[PDB]
Amino acid sequence: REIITLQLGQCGNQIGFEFWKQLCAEHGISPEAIVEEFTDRKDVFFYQYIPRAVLLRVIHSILNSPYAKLYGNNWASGFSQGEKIHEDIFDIIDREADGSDSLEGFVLCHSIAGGTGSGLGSYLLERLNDRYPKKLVQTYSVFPVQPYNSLLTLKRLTQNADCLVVLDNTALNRIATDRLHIQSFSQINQLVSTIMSASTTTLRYPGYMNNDLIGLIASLIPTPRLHFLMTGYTPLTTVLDVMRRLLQPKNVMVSNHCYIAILNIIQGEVDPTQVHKSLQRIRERKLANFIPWGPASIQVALSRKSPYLRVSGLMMANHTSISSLFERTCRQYDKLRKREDNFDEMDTSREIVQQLIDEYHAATRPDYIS
Amino acid sequence: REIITLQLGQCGNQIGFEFWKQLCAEHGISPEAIVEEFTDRKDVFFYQYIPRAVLLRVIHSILNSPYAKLYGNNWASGFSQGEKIHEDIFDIIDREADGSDSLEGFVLCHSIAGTGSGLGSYLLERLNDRYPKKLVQTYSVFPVQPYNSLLTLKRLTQNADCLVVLDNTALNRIATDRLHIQSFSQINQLVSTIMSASTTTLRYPGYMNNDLIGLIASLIPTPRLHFLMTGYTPLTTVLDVMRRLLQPKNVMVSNHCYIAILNIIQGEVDPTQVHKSLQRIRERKLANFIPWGPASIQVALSRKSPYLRVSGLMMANHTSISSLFERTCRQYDKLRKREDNFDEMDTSREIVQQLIDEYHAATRPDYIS
Ligand SMILES: Nc1nc2c(ncn2[C@@H]2O[C@H](COP(=O)(O)OP(=O)(O)O)[C@@H](O)[C@H]2O)c(=O)[nH]1
Ligand SMILES: Nc1nc2c(ncn2[C@@H]2O[C@H](COP(=O)(O)OP(=O)(O)O)[C@@H](O)[C@H]2O)c(=O)[nH]1
Repeated sequence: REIITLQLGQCGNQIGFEFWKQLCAEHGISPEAIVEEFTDRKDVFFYQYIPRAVLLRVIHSILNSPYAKLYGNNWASGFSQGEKIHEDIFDIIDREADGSDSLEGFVLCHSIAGGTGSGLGSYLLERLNDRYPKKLVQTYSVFPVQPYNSLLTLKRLTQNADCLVVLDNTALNRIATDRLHIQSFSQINQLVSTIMSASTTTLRYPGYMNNDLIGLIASLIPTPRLHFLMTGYTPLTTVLDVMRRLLQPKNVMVSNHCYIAILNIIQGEVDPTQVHKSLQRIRERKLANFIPWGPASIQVALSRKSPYLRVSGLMMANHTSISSLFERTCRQYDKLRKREDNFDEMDTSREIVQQLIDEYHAATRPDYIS
Repeated sequence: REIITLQLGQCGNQIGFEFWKQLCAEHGISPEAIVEEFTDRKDVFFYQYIPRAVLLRVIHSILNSPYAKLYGNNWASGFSQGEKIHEDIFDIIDREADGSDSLEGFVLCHSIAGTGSGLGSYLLERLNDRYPKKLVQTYSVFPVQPYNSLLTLKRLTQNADCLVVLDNTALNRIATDRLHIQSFSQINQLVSTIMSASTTTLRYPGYMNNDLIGLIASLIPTPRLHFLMTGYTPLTTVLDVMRRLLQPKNVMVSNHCYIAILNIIQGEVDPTQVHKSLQRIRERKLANFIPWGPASIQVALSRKSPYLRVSGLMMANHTSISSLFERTCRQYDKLRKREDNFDEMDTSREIVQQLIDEYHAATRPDYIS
């Protein structure tokens, strides 16, 4: 099962580039797309090496980079341009689709901060559900007239994208000043590319459990509505050190409340005899709170680092606190609704997200059923 | 068994002149008709070396080309003048026939869109009179134009024992999509790639398909459904090539099902994963065939010329070729309501309707009777 990526706007093409650098570094792949001398299945992302990239100004500098051999501002205008090149761009997708053995998903790297890609992102997801109804789509959207373009794409992402990994630049810059002391764009993305790289540690390296993209998502997302995730990455030393440093709100990449499911990926060679002990100490101290209705647990799996390149770890969670972020956005909309052909699509968009904000607040009650 | 080819009209000359150039280089033959020193069977098309061609103001363009030592617009004008030189051009074909050991076919290259239309209609009629046992394959090219086009189809549906369609419209797309031309001097380069790779099994002898009648009788089941379309992917295993040939993006054509498929693999691919891919194509069901008769897919390998990497060509007998006719049939009636007997056009009109009905009847589970 092969995976293919799409990068839109200025943001998606930037972080996706460094995502291609860091991933190409994990394997023994020279910048010139040639294997050097110097186990790891490199066929899911690379096709004989050629990466399955689809890039939609900065592209000129991208080819000017040493990795050349590796291949308006409104929302409606971003949606219009996507319609003007409907068939022209789509041929690239189809020829890459069936030319591949068995497509599994569609990784989408894009921003919703008022860019032409933000609309461009809204269009592709509509058609991706039109043509291929049996193909999962994952999107690593990133959060910041900015209220407008933000709340609109949320209307499409809640019914087309079967998964989503949110990344807000606000909580990122807090990490930038504190533990890197920058006071730039190419500076914060250094850590962002790290999150995505380790996010697919269980895919590029074979393991027992979770050997496919449906193996990770099916456990966390309980319903096609509550389909929002957050990430964590602690190394910036035993197992009880990792999981305890992950649950802190100082590390989460997000600006009652409880968890639904957690996933912790350990990449080190740590002694696996103590992984159950760390699970006991986290329970007894009661450092995290779960749902009361159904039995919700925390899962951990192991894998191995790139031998070419120390204990790392990733935390993936579905927290109902993500509802607060939306409330920050939609509140700005009502304020911009009273201050400034039909303006009816903006109505149903505001309408459908307010159903989602109702769906989260209802999950925290012991009687969420019915 | 030798195959004497014919070239009519500006189209037939240009494709044939560039067909020979593709063949002369694929063998160790200098344009001076002299073998270069630098196994491949070359007697079918060449006579010990001279090509067996009978051409018919572009001729001067060939006589000035470095290959000089190798040899109106009405359909009625083509059929009329062809009758005035009945004895002239048949003197050449006859003297070229008996000089050959045992004649096998007449590969005729002409475009149905000026004089090549009316003259070719005359030849395909006259050949069946004198030569009743000679196959007549034609590499016809699809584009008053609706008139001259369909009139040739009257003859091409009862005389030509085979026909390979190559429409300029679908070619122009591939010229624009993957070549970005915007020219005749470029699209013919693709045509010459299709014509040369079509007879790769005759010039390179293998297990089977050592004669033209071996490639014909396999695909064409009945004397009427004798229209074939082509597919050429290289513009890597056998599964990579087989999957690309069945995509509608590669076919040179602008319910529906196949009748017979022949795959030509000109690579050095080991002959062990040939059955595995065919096994896989059946599983994923990338193509469907006729329900009435047993239809199977055939694959053939060959060897690339060392004097000149995996390629692939597919000979297809698809029912969707009936669509190209309807476009001609449609525009005819429009010109029939817009303006010594004018009966030949109506008689030709009837027989084309019999053909299209036969195609749409071929996709029925009761095509028999
Ligand atoms: N997280 C992150 N966001 C970025 C980066 N570069 C640009 N952005 C976001 O992209 C937005 C600008 O979009 P822009 O490039 O003008 O859209 P385009 O011109 O249509 O591609 C800003 O609001 C930024 O928040 C980056 O390196 N990291
Ligand atoms: N594919 C292809 N078709 C051609 C080329 N040259 C001419 N044709 C076709 O031939 C037709 C014109 O035929 P024409 O030369 O007038 O015939 P003539 O009256 O006997 O000279 C046009 O409709 C074209 O479609 C060529 O180089 N390639």
